[PDB]
Order: sequence, then C-alpha cells, then structure tokens
Amino acid sequence: PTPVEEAQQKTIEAITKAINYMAKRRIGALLTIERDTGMGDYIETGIPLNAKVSSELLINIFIPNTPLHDGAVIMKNNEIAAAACYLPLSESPFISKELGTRHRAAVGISEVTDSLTIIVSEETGGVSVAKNGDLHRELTEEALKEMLEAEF
Amino acid sequence: TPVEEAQQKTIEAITKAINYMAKRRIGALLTIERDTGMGDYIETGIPLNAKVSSELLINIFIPNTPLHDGAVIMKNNEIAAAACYLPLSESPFISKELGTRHRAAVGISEVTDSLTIIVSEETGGVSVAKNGDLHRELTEEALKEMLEAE
Ligand SMILES: Nc1nsc2ncccc12
Ligand SMILES: [Mg+2]
Repeated sequence: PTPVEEAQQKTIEAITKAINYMAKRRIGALLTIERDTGMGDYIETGIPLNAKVSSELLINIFIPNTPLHDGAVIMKNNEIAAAACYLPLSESPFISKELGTRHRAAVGISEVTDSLTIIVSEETGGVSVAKNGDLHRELTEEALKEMLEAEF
Repeated sequence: TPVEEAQQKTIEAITKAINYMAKRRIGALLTIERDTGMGDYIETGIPLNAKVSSELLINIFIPNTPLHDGAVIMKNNEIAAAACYLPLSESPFISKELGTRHRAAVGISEVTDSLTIIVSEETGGVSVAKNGDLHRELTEEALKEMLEAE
C-alpha cells in the first residue's frame, strides 16, 4: 500500500472506533467527510481545528454539554478541519419524522455536495449515513466500515 | 504585528479555558514549550497539531473522556498533543495536599524552561509551574501576567 492508502486506512479506523463508542453511549454526533465538492463555506462557520484525526479527539468533541458538541464536524482527508459547523437543513420528506436536526442537517449537506455524513442518534444510538440526498439508517458496524472503504 | 496579535489571541484562549475549568473544578494540565524542546514528551500523547481555541482546550479536559488524563503540550502556537506523560517531581517542597497533576507540572518544570498551568480538581485553584517552583492560588490577572511575561 502507498502512504496515502495507509493514511486513509488509519483515518477510517479512527472514525469507526469513535462512531462505535458514541453509538454504545447514545452520544449524538454529526460527522461530514468532504469529498470532491469543497465545503469551505461550511468549515468557516465552525471553530477551526485543522487537527490530526484520532478516535479520541472525535469522541471528546461530541461529549454532551461541551463547547464543541453542537453542530457538525467537517473532515478534510486526514484532518478534522472544524467543529460546531452549520449545515443546511433538508426539507426532504424521506427523513423519518421522529428524527431531529442532526439527521436533517446531514441530509441537507448531502443534497448540495458529494460528501458522506455519519450521524449517531442520541435517542437510540443508531448509526446512519447521508449521501446524495438519501439517508441510510440503522447501520451495522460492518456496513459503516464498508461504506467508508468504498468512499475511499 | 501579526505575530503579536496571534500571541495575544492564544493567551486569551488559554485564560478563557482555564477560567471555565477553575469554576467547575475540572482538573487540567497545560504545558507550553519554550526554548527547551519537548518532543520526547509530546511523542507520548495523542497527536493533534491543532489550532488553539478555548473551546478545544475545554473539550479536551472534560472528565471521564479519552483525552483528559495527561498533559496538553503547546508548541509554536498550536496544541501539539494531549494526554501526554510528564515526569513526576520528587521535590519535598511541594504543598503536601497536592497530588500527581501538580507534581507532574513541577517535574517537567525542573528539566525544561516551559511554563505549565494546573487546575486543581479538588479546589478549582489555578497554579503555574516554572523553574521547579509552583505558584499557587493565582487570580486571573496573575495568570495573564505570567503568560505575557513568558
Ligand atoms: N505523570 C503525569 N503526567 S500528566 C499527569 N496527570 C496526572 C497525574 C500524573 C500525570
Ligand atoms: Mg435497514
């Protein structure tokens, strides 16, 4: 594997470990991974981090009742670019009515970019992904990992 | 100048975070590298290389979280790493009521020119370690004077 490929693999591992921990504890989370459509306008709404990605940092960001926990984390390649970012809310009727603002923000950004967003529900611990305007719910750990590996 | 504005913004981020921690009696340990290189201690932690903000500093030190045990080390105006190991002082001249956070701060200050800021989890008191000494029960103004002097 090239260094770029190894680094990607270390980022996926960090992301999946953090999401798995938060799902178990019902820690709400909203994590958008920038792809080929630039997310600069949404990164500038948040607190800048420009940090190396770790499972530990991702977890600490989303602990309830803390300064960084509300809003989205936006990742650019192997960095956490910013936290507490604003994303636009989708009006799609295919978002389950019981879902709150994190899921609607995730679908929202996914309608205007090619990003992949991961959502952990604070109600149920369920893991979802928003991509291309669609929300995919109740993901197993394996499903999520495969989704991330496919996103490369 | 830009460098001057950056240093002031960093001082202001740190003091805001420390004041929030002190109010809530959240234990914290924040070392600022100076001329003596601290790469061997930075290596023991989780790498961040992150922009400083009061928000990030607070999120790092929340109790019962992955990053809260150990020291934050700052270098070149950025958070280099969190959850870092610092050497425990063996000095017999530290207040006997204090524990390992304060002895770690004094320890690193014995072997480097760094400045360490400590928030006590018992009292919310704020102290600074430098040159082997611990300066206790600092006000906000006192801490800012220390940072500006440094
Ligand atoms: N040896 C240490 N390095 S950081 C820290 N924090 C609390 C107690 C000990 C230590
Ligand atoms: Mg299903």
